[PDB]
Amino acid sequence: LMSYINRDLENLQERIIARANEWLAARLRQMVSHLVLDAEGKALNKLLDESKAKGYRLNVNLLGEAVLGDGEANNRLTRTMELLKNPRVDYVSIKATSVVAQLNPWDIDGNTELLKERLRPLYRLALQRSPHPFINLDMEEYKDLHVTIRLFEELLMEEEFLGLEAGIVLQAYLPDSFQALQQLADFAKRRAAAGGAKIKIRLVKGANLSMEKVDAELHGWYPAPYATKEEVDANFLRMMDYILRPEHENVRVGIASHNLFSVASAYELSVERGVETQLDVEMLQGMAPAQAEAVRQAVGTVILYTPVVHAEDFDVAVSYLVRRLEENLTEQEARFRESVAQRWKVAEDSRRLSTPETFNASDSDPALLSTLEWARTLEDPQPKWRLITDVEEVDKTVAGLLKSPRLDIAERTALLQRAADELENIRQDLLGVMTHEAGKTIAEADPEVSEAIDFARYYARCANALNTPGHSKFTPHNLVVVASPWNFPVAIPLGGVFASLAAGAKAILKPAPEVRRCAEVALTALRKAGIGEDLVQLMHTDEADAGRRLMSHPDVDAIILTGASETASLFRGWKPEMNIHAETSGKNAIIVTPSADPDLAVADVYKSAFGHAGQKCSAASLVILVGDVGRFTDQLIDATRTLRVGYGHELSTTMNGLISPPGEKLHRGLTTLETGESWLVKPEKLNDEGTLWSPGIRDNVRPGSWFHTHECFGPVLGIMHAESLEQAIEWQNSTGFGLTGGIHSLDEDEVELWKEKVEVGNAYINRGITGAIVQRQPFGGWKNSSVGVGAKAGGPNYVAQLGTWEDIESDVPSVSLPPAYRELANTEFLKRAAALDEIAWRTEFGVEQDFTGLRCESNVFRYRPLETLYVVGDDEEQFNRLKLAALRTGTELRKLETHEWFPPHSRIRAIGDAPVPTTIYEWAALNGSVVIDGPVLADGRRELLHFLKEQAVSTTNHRFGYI
Ligand SMILES: Cc1cc2nc3c(=O)[nH]c(=O)nc-3n(C[C@H](O)[C@H](O)[C@H](O)COP(=O)(O)OP(=O)(O)OC[C@H]3O[C@@H](n4cnc5c(N)ncnc54)[C@H](O)[C@@H]3O)c2cc1C
Repeated sequence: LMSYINRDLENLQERIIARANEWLAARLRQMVSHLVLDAEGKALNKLLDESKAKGYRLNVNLLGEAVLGDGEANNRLTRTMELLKNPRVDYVSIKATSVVAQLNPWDIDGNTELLKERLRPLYRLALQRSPHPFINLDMEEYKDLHVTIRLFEELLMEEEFLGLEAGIVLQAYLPDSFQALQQLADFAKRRAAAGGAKIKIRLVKGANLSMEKVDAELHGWYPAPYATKEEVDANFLRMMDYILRPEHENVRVGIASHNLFSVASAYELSVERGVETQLDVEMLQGMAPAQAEAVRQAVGTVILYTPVVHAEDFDVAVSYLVRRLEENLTEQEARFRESVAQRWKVAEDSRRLSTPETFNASDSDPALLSTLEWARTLEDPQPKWRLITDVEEVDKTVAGLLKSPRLDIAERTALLQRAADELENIRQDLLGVMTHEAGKTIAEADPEVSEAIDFARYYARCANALNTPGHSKFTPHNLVVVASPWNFPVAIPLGGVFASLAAGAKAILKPAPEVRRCAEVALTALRKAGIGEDLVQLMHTDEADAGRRLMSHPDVDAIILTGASETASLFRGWKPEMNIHAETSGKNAIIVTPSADPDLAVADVYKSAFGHAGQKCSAASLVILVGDVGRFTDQLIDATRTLRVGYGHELSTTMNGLISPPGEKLHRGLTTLETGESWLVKPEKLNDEGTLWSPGIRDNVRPGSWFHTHECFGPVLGIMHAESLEQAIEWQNSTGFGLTGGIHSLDEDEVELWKEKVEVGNAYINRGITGAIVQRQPFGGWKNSSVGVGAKAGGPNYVAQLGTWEDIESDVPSVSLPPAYRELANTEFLKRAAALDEIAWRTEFGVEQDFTGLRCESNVFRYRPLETLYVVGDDEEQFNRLKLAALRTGTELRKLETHEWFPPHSRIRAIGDAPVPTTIYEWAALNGSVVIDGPVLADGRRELLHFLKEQAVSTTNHRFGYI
């Protein structure tokens, strides 16, 4: 039972509506352009004099270049400090994210200390004048909420500042801002009791709804603001109601609204309750002058928002302002009546306290304080593990796994779903081991735990899709070996294990030696889930006889490998006929054309280059700029110098250390330049061991130079300067790799050309090229980035590789065929393959498929034609079956003999009854090609995969939220 509830608003309702009607009684870029003023020009001082004379005070707010680095952050602060030295200026307002760039959401304690350390000179400037001018802390995003309130309350209780009247914004569209108001109102009572001065809250409804909904939909969270504007109008009245009392004399209030009903309410409440000296009204300078003057005569104090800017930042600042001003009379009086009634009934908990039902597992939310609380208490688990060195133990363990009988699809599905539940329960144990043993930050390790959970649920669904009624039958492998790397030490090992189980096989997990405790901690979830030693076996083999015995073992049906392409050739050399599916790094670029948003491009380039210190198969190693990209390079430099280098287990780290000191390749990338190149930012070695390296940026990296064609797997980004988009696309395509790639451009024709011409498995448009989410962006590369037939992990065809398919007897439905195909189909078998190709093409291969259907991001799964297929053997009928497939995809068939050469990463189809000659297998193992040696299937749903390259195209759909 809450003593703040009352009926004053109900009683004043009609004098309020009369008041609003009374005040209302007495293209766009042109307007905002004439309202932004030079922070140093005379125009501003004239407007301060003229408005002071008319009885107004001005809220001076400094706009400018996006605050991506400490350089520009110092600019906003020092330049705001200069305005507070101007005696005509009464009121400045600034945001935490303008004072600290790249505000790390996981380090609230450190962010607070940094903000206080940086803002004290500014508040001192307000103490050196009497009367003291006013500093307001603005709020835009939900992540600003607790750090800013904490900044406000700690700073204003320091002895130095105890008597300074200062202010802070609450956004009423956040339900939990009602709780923030109550805590701030108590804080003001605690402060007054200590002899301190009042605080002031500026009440706003909220200007960031668009990006707040995007932030939610991307992560699988509820939006932080209310779902409807009625709730916002209601909470605006509730917060006003609560705070405009004599009980809270120490909290002055700025009502910031052009809604005359909202303002008339605060006016009438202040008069009825005798708290007129706590009510200022804050409005937009120049927007509604006739209204604001009516308001002034009633309320007294009216404070006009006045945007100012540094000269160069003018056109930049006008665009920021255009979005804010765009996105934000009897049916007006009725919507107000309703908000008066809902005032006390609207929610007050934070929408982020729980999560909507989504398919993808949702990440940890550092906007919740309960999240930041367990992030402080993470542990350093040290599970025991054993090294396998005896080949006879590999043999004993392998045969023991084969003896367990196959589980049926229901049992596998139940185990996988349980495995995903249990992984979630140890998310914090996984974070503990990943941030110590693997050296990852929380921001990098936490989505990886989500990926590991998603693999279990996704591949569970896929396993059911194997028995879908159709024209072929799947038979799983008995045993798959998963050889995993260290950079993603939970999701990649588990993803291969889950895929094997879903297919019907037993799995051996052999984890990379740097991250053996990661595998052990993850294994405890599988065990809790019911996945015992008869199903999955963890084998820490060496890389000598026992490891080789495991990878070459006659009873291992496939290896899933993530690592160096030299490792894939090594393994296959030991058994060239082996099934191997390998993801093997990439040399990935982001193209930035003059039509790009330079700031969004910089944020995506630097985050893609430097997450996990660049230790990603998908990392952005190259940025290729077309022509002149303006502020891009300066901002990229500022953002890169601002990354905090340190160990992953330190909350303040925003770029972690390396897994071990650089090898030859990476040390070269860090220390030495090639001809004509220069360091825009030169990497520095920051500790004796050589694991902590600051990031670097090479300029003038030329096509075919060493850094263009060698993945260093470290914190090094190279800039190439291209004369045209067409040339930049040539350069992006000639790295030897084809894993990830992105373009930044707001020009639709450039994007369409890029979507068609770029040769990468994972394409991204106007966003980062890392962070692939299961089913949203199925992950896998072309060219040297992949070994095998190559279905994408986290895509619908991956499980189906872990076995073999055969044609079955079935009745084909009636579907029409174009006559060119029927000319080729001169057999029972060939007619059956012609028809099934048509159906598969209609069902799957000819469709661009967005499985997740997000509003803010288009995520497309499509098939691209394989250009050339090599054919080994002689069999006219089967060769005609391949001509049918090639006529439909456009692929070129090339007949291939023994000892005839073929390029690296080729696909070679085996036809006929003869074995494939061994030399072809041996050569394929050296240059990473794949000999497809199963029977030729009539069912194109299976056979056509040999003629297609899977591809994910992910495109941002919104322009700062608008879609
Ligand atoms: C002087 C001044 C200072 C300001 N300072 C800030 C600041 O520091 N931080 C900040 O975030 N904004 C700030 N604002 C903007 C404020 O938050 C509003 O966006 C704006 O003033 C318009 O709202 P309203 O009360 O005029 O009119 P209205 O038409 O009454 O209110 C519009 C508001 O309703 C809300 N809304 C509309 N549709 C929906 C929906 N479908 N679901 C949920 N909510 C919805 C939005 O918050 C929207 O802004 C400031 C505004 C002024 C005038």
